Amino acid sequence: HSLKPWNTFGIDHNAQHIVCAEDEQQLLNAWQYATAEGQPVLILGEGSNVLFLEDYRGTVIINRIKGIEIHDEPDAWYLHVGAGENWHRLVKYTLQEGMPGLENLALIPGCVGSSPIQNIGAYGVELQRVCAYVDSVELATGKQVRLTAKECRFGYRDSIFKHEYQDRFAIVAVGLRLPKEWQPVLTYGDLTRLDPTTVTPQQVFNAVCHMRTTKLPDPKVNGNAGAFFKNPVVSAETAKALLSQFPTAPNYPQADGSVKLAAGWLIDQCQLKGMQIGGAAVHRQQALVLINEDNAKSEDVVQLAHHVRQKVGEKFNVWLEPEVRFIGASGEVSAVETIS
Ligand SMILES: Cc1cc2nc3c(=O)[nH]c(=O)nc-3n(C[C@H](O)[C@H](O)[C@H](O)COP(=O)(O)OP(=O)(O)OC[C@H]3O[C@@H](n4cnc5c(N)ncnc54)[C@H](O)[C@@H]3O)c2cc1C
Ligand SMILES: C=C(O[C@H]1[C@H](O)[C@@H](CO)O[C@H](OP(=O)(O)OP(=O)(O)OC[C@H]2O[C@@H](n3ccc(=O)[nH]c3=O)[C@H](O)[C@@H]2O)[C@@H]1NC(C)=O)C(=O)O
Repeated sequence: HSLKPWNTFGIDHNAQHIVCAEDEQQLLNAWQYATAEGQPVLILGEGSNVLFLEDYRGTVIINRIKGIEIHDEPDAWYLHVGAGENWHRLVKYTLQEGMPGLENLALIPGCVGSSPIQNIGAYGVELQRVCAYVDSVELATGKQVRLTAKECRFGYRDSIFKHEYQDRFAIVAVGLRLPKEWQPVLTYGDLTRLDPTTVTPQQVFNAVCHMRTTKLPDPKVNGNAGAFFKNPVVSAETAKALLSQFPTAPNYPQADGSVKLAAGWLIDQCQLKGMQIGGAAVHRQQALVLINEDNAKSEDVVQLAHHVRQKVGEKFNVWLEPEVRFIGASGEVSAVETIS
């Protein structure tokens, strides 16, 4: 009954049934069975990006469809990875096997199947860079479907799976394309200290993990769902006004003039690091992460997020949007709405 083991935040709520699908038929069957009994279905990888708000009235299917195949192309390696594959383990594997290209995405929690959903990205790379396609099963018809990376409509923490294809499809495999001619991505932060000519894939991996281990909490210590909020993109005008009043604010100008701000900085500037509500707190090494400090209840997390958002809104007139998927009793609910 308990969802606690299934979400990295460690939120304790119940689901009517929790089922581990080792293969597609199992997943599809679990889905058919649950929906036939009129209940909603939720597919999870490692539950590292979800916040259960209350007991879930349906079935939660843990996607454990594993296996990896490697197709050889002159120019690149094509990986067809089961949705249930652990992402970080895949990264180490590819590096181990001499197929670099995933190093900047090292240590990001979750299953490979969930990687396209919010276009996992860090240290200058997003999954859209290496994603060839995504294969899913249309739950209603058992119709397997493939979407090219372009058809996935990848965006900043966004993809078609958060829209048109949410619920209708269960991702069962992800196709990655890793160029045989490796080109390191050293544009982000401390990676700029590395030399393109000398650096090896493992060296990037270590640099990336070093920054990650110093800033981000390990869920096995304190449950968390990573960055709780998306870095907001504001109008050039809002960005101008804000930077004039807060010059040192980290910002990332978009091609169209809008500017992305670092939500973590904004939260931090509100002296929020360490703030806690109930068993939940703002992580002190990366203010963007809300953690399960001491048997946090979901309401503690919701209230804390509300507080953080309000404070940042009142100081900078920038309104943060959660990056974590809020799961209500019958399915996903609006996160912003929940924390408003
Ligand atoms: C410590 C920590 C650090 C993080 N760092 C980063 C980072 O640097 N960059 C980044 O981009 N993200 C980061 N995240 C977020 C997280 O790693 C991603 O959102 C990841 O893709 C979630 O994988 P998951 O398998 O745990 O998905 P889950 O949390 O299990 O599910 C996420 C959502 O996708 C759905 N879904 C999950 N699997 C499937 C499937 N097979 N078919 C259909 N829907 C599915 C779920 O129903 C839900 O809506 C971090 C999280 C944590 C805890
Ligand atoms: C952890 C996640 O993703 C992470 C990802 O690992 C890192 C690195 O690429 O970039 C995002 O954080 P981020 O924008 O805060 O990256 P950071 O480099 O840590 O910091 C950006 C700026 O904010 C500042 N910053 C950040 C947090 C803080 O508490 N204080 C602060 O001042 C930094 O010093 C920096 O100058 C992700 N988030 C989003 C929401 O886009 C996640 O999605 O769960």
